[PDB]
Amino acid sequence: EAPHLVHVDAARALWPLRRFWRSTGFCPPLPHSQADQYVLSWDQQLNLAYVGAVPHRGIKQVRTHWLLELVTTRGSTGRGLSYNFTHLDGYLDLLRENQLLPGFELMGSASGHFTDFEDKQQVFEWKDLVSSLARRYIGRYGLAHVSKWNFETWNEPDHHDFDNVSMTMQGFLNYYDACSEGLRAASPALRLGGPGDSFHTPPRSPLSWGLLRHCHDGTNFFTGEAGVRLDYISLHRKGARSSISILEQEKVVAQQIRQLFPKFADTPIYNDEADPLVGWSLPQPWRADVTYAAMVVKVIAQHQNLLLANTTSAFPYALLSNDNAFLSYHPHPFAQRTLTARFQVNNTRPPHVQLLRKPVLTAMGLLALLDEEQLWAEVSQAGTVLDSNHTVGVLASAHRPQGPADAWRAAVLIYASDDTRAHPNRSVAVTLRLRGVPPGPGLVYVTRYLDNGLCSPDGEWRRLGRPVFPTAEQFRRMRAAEDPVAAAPRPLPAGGRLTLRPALRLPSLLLVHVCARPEKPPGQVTRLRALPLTQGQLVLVWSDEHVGSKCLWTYEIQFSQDGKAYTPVSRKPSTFNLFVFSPDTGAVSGSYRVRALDYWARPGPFSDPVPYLEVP
Ligand SMILES: *[C@@H]1O[C@H](CO)[C@@H](O[C@@H]2O[C@H](CO)[C@@H](O[C@@H]3O[C@H](CO[C@H]4O[C@H](CO[C@H]5O[C@H](CO)[C@@H](O)[C@H](O)[C@@H]5O[C@H]5O[C@H](CO)[C@@H](O)[C@H](O)[C@@H]5O)[C@@H](O)[C@H](O[C@H]5O[C@H](CO)[C@@H](O)[C@H](O)[C@@H]5O[C@H]5O[C@H](CO)[C@@H](O)[C@H](O)[C@@H]5O)[C@@H]4O)[C@@H](O)[C@H](O[C@H]4O[C@H](CO)[C@@H](O)[C@H](O)[C@@H]4O[C@H]4O[C@H](CO)[C@@H](O)[C@H](O)[C@@H]4O)[C@@H]3O)[C@H](O)[C@H]2NC(C)=O)[C@H](O)[C@H]1NC(C)=O
Ligand SMILES: *[C@@H]1O[C@H](CO)[C@@H](O[C@@H]2O[C@H](CO)[C@@H](O)[C@H](O)[C@H]2NC(C)=O)[C@H](O)[C@H]1NC(C)=O
Ligand SMILES: *[C@@H]1O[C@H](CO)[C@@H](O)[C@H](O)[C@H]1NC(C)=O
Ligand SMILES: [Cl-]
Repeated sequence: EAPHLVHVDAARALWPLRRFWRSTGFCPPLPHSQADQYVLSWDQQLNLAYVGAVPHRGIKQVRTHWLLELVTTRGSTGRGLSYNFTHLDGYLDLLRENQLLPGFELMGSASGHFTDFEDKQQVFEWKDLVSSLARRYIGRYGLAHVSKWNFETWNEPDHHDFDNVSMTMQGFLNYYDACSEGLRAASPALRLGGPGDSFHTPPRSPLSWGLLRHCHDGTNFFTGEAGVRLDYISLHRKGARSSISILEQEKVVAQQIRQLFPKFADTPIYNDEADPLVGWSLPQPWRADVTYAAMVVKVIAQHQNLLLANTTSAFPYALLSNDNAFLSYHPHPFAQRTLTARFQVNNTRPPHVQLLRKPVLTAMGLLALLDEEQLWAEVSQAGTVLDSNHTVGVLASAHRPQGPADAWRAAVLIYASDDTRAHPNRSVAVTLRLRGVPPGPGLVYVTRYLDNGLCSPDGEWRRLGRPVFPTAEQFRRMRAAEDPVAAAPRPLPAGGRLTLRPALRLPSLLLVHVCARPEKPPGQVTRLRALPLTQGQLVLVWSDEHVGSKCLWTYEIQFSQDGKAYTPVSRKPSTFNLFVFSPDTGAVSGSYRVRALDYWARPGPFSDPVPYLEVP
């Protein structure tokens, strides 16, 4: 078989490249009124630390169901009604602590107070609850912050998961007007969209189409004004194992909306559950490893190249979210649709929890390296040009430099993916010809590579015999496979051109990073935290907000016990903003500090030191 040729032209920055995929989401389990226990548990604290640690704000939003089950009430409609926001504060603070935003679905019953969206008193109360919420979080976080949040309707109104709430077609419309007026009363600057459903062919999905008809033509329950604002339209379409099918289904719904509701011609569209396959909890081997990670990249490449890049349609697609922040269950720690693999290690005194970063999470780190301009690229095989609707594709970006702490970069991400199918004995020959690299000081390139043989913690877990309660040693062995294989910085050839011939597996991901040397070294690591795991172990997590350049080789972690000299912690190169520290001696009490190391072996300054004393 002829090699796949991938040509990238760094002299042709074509149009902006938006990072429209920086979202995840989850649903707490039953009973929903106990969402607080799932959402504020140590598991979730760890889980969100991992979501937030993807570098360069690679994941921004966490679309969370049943947020309003986190609010309780005192009194009643008649004698005076009060809200207790404590558990909601807890969860929202937890997101903020990890630099994440909620996908704020206005979903739940405030501990069973709201039962009927056609009851006029209830609709008026809802409006005030929504204003109270917004005003509260505007005061707690600032208007600039909260006005970044995608407030959204109840999830999947056409799927009837309303617990004991009666939400008719009319009810849903009243509920919507209360949301819209509730938020508007707090501030006209806040964003609301919906309905978050399939938009199946009419007469199906009637609440969804209903909502659009209501906002476009109906009358506001409170003001009586014609038309109600709708800032974005969110749909769900999953691929039933096909990547390109997600896009095909989207184009069909977008077309129907464009024709039926002209006022909505420019209204941004979200697919905020854009998963390969419906049913997060169904174990699938491909969800465990690079198969799913490469498919996630493939789906994003298809959106960028076949939808956003230009088109006849040029339809206003703004967000894609893989709904994958759920926590996994025994006996399927790795094979559920989750960013992390959860191990409830019950045999320690006391029981504890460990998470492993799955390849899909790691791949979000690769997408995070993409910069703000798209470069011209073209994939071909035997002289035939292949668009991203094929097993091999590419996404290539460039960065226009600003300060002395910055310089030109190109990021080239290549995927080899047959959707949900792995091909363990296939090898795909690729010839990458990058040309038109502008001249610049100290031009180097670094490669990062993911496949199932080298970077699958699931694979390592199976090689160890799938231990249900892995040992500390066995966890170390599993984690050694979390990061891509990194190759040390190499100078670019003379002349402006780079050509590589990597052999890709199916699936695999390859990121080729080309950087010119910024004048100044990296910035400081901030917000370092040390969180207990169990006797002998902790997780370090930090922020890269002030680090500056994306041309990072690793973070150097240093440890000092007894005021004694700081000593580097030996480990794989990694740009992930979190590390599980589990030394063989078990010695973890002391101080820690972390700094960025760039592609030219320059350090940024150390974080403030962080004391840690193990409670015995
Ligand atoms: C170390 O210690 C750990 C504790 O610290 C131990 O941890 C425990 O491990 C167990 C695994 O061994 C876990 O048990 C398993 O739990 C899961 C999840 O349970 C929860 O979620 C369920 C699903 O909720 C979704 O769906 C509903 C709608 O149906 C929604 O309302 C939810 O919002 C949610 O929706 C999202 O997700 C779905 C996908 O599921 C999406 O489709 C949606 O769109 C959303 O995104 C939920 O149903 C469960 O609710 C039950 O339990 C509640 C109390 O916890 C209770 O209040 C509820 O009424 C309900 O109770 C009934 O059922 C349970 C049994 O589940 C009974 O005990 C109880 O008496 C009631 O009858 C819950 O909220 C769960 O799915 C698993 O169940 C499957 O497998 C077992 C067999 O193992 C069967 O019992 C089940 O019927 C079910 O069947 C599977 O297989 C069937 C055929 O085989 C087939 O029908 C399916 O294929 C199906 O998969 C397990 O029960 C336990 O959760 C976990 N504990 C904790 C705290 O984490 C750990 O085990 C230990 N380690 C070791 C090694 O010992
Ligand atoms: C992506 O490629 C697939 C695979 O070739 C295309 O699927 C075919 O589309 C044609 C219409 O031009 C149908 O006649 C075939 O039935 C489809 N494939 C089957 C059955 O495997 C698909 O059209 C392409 N999609 C996009 C958006 O380019
Ligand atoms: C709000 O609820 C929490 C959690 O149950 C509780 O600890 C707190 O005291 C409550 N506040 C009031 C005023 O009741
Ligand atoms: Cl999936």
